[PDB]
Amino acid sequence: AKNVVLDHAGNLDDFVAMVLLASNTEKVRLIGALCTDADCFVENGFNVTGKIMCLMHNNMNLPLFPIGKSAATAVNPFPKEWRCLAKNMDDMPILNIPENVELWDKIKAENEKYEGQQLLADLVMNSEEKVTICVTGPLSNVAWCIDKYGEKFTSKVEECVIMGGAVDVRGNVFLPSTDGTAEWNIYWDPASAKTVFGCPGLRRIMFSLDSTNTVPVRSPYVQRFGEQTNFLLSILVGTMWAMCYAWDALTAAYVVDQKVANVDPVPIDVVVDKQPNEGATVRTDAENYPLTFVARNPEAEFFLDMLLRSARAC
Amino acid sequence: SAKNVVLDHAGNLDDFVAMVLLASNTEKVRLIGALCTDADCFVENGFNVTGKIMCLMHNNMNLPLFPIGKSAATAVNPFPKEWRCLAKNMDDMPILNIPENVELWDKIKAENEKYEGQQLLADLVMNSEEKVTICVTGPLSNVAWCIDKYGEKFTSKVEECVIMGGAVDVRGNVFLPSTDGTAEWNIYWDPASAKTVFGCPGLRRIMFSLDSTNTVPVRSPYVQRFGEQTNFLLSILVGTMWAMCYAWDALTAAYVVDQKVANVDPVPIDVVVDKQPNEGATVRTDAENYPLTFVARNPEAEFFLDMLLRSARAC
Ligand SMILES: Nc1nccc2c1ncn2[C@@H]1O[C@H](CO)[C@@H](O)[C@H]1O
Ligand SMILES: Nc1nccc2c1ncn2[C@@H]1O[C@H](CO)[C@@H](O)[C@H]1O
Ligand SMILES: [Ca+2]
Ligand SMILES: [Ca+2]
Ligand code: NI
Repeated sequence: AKNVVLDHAGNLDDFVAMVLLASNTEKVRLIGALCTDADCFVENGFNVTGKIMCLMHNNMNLPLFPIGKSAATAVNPFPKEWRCLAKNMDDMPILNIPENVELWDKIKAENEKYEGQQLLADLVMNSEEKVTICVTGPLSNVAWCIDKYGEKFTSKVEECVIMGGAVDVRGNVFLPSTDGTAEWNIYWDPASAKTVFGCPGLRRIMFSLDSTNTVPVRSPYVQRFGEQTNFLLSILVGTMWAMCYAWDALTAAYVVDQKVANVDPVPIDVVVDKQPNEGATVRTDAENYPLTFVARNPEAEFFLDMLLRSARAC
Repeated sequence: SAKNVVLDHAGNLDDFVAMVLLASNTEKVRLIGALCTDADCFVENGFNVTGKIMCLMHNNMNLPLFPIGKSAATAVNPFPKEWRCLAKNMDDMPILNIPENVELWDKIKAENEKYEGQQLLADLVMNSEEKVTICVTGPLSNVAWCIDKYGEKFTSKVEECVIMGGAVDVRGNVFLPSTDGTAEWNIYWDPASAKTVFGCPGLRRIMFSLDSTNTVPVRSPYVQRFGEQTNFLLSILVGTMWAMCYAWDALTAAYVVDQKVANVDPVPIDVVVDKQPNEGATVRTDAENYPLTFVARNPEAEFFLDMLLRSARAC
């Protein structure tokens, strides 16, 4: 098992990624998670992270891990539209089974004392072995760590598996002020993304929309979790995916098993200018620019099977 | 003991909570049928969710199967929506996709597919031995269609219509550039049908308008209490649906289950049908001898909340 820290934005797929990571203890040792008040009010995201962790901890061999609320603030907020859906998960019956909430309530205080970014920095730097950061939300936190600790931080990162950007496909940020070339996580904080993608000595695996677009949330598959209602994770996963792509889940799946996707190096830069394409992750020919390993043609079935099986961990 | 009920719904989250309330209370309600209207949510999804909930309950609490029909009703005022926080989603909810339940649904889906919902409402009501209570949680298009088509032959077989809709003394919830916000969505979706129903003499109507439904909001701590009943499919179902959310329709269904949910006051209700800012508003009319509608007032919130929590333990 390799150390993994989940740096997420608290949206539905962030939690599916969390489930994926957490449930695969053979491959992943989830030593921490941080939630950014991005796709949600860090509040609900933080709580759901904890409720999921506790549900898992009380039902399978998943060690408790610190959970930090990131202090990162958006450059460009996620649409209020979806965004705060963690609020809705916070209230799902599956995440409010008494023994689990009882645990969360007991360990909540210890977690409330963490500042997400510093926790990310500490978890990575103080780990004996290198840490794989699964970033399913904006890059504000990994960027903060780099800005603050440079190499002391990046050298301790096995690799940063990032869900974000759109390299050779359209983005998904369609607003009156944008040209749709940017992807949401990058668009949330382009500057931090620039820092991360341009950081040499930081191995980055990038699950841009190029790969995530090829593995959409399909009804028949989601209904298969109904075949596993005896498993809490299936009720959990099935329920989340049954709400308004497996972006983050795909990203986390890779962390569990890189067979999820081949990756090809691409020098990725980010447009941080308040321009229509703000947040666009673009190929750059600038010499010696750091390479990012963009996932390509993910193994949809492999991933879909992985998720279904992982959803049986408990 | 148990009275015949037909649920005429719109397939949103509370329509289903309403269905669970009706279906789960077999001592008081014999659910003999349901129809889904393509209002709030895509009727096919509402149809499937209704079937899946029905079969889940058939298999787990012996809920007798009943016909489910999709209404052909088309909106007068389309929900600018798409933001239907249910039906589609719900159809993929794992608790509703348990094989034995889905298998049963698949076995009876074809037959239900053949029903045109409005005609079904008419037949269920008219061919029933005892009177039928129609719990309408969606627009009134189907009750109106039956009234217009069969008149007295239909209404005389209705025990009463317990309707979720309208706003009498409070603001509505239809806030569009062209509206004044005094209309409530179920009525606004089809004002003429609503007018038809509210002005129909010899049709008893109980009306849960926003006046009463606003007093029972869906609160997180309450929704979270379903997490304490996860050994019950209905609590996973209800909790899950309310986790995505007022208890408009649930309240209305609750009243069908036990009228102590709310006292009702007779009000002559007309519906603004003209294309005015308040189109769809349910207003008191001074028309002489105009039919009375019994508007729910100050519902028993705790009674309702307890009822729903209890009902969600039916299985
Ligand atoms: N409906 C939606 N469209 C686009 C992005 C969305 C979304 N719901 C959540 N996101 C968030 O941003 C990232 C992908 O663009 C994912 O990490 C994701 O979780
Ligand atoms: N977000 C929302 N706003 C207004 C009405 C809504 C709604 N979601 C569902 N409705 C529906 O319409 C009626 C209350 O206006 C109820 O039947 C209800 O289920
Ligand atoms: Ca995310
Ligand atoms: Ca309704
Ligand atoms: Ni069909």
